[PDB]
Amino acid sequence: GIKCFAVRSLGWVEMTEEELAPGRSSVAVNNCIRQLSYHKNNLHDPMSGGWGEGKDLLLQLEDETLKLVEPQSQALLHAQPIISIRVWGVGRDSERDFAYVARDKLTQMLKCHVFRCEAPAKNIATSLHEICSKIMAEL
Ligand SMILES: [Hg+2]
Ligand SMILES: [Hg+2]
Ligand SMILES: [Hg+2]
Repeated sequence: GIKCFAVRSLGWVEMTEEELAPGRSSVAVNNCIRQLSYHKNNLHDPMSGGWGEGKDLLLQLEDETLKLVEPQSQALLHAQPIISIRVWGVGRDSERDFAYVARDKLTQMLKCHVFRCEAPAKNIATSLHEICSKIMAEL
């Protein structure tokens, strides 16, 4: 009914449409994950909705929505409809890095968000897949 994973935000990278083309998306996502894996930006971002880089978060799946939730406060920081997630993936290399791509509602920018997960990052991909499929099923 609800799926809830402890994760840390690693930030985002801006993507182009050309990068999200079939045949190109899995290289693009692996690159973003590799790029952010050992990166750090210590700048506090006033405009990051409290779910930006380096934040401990609950990544939750409920009601066809991916939710980012403040763990101490339980505040809903971010709600992403699963239906408009363009792309998602899991770190390929030497795993617990999860990524998804969606358009930012306010800026119209395509962004790849990466999270370091406490669980196998494939548990998140697999849960999202079950929900995507149920949504496709109703076609
Ligand atoms: Hg959790
Ligand atoms: Hg990417
Ligand atoms: Hg889907």
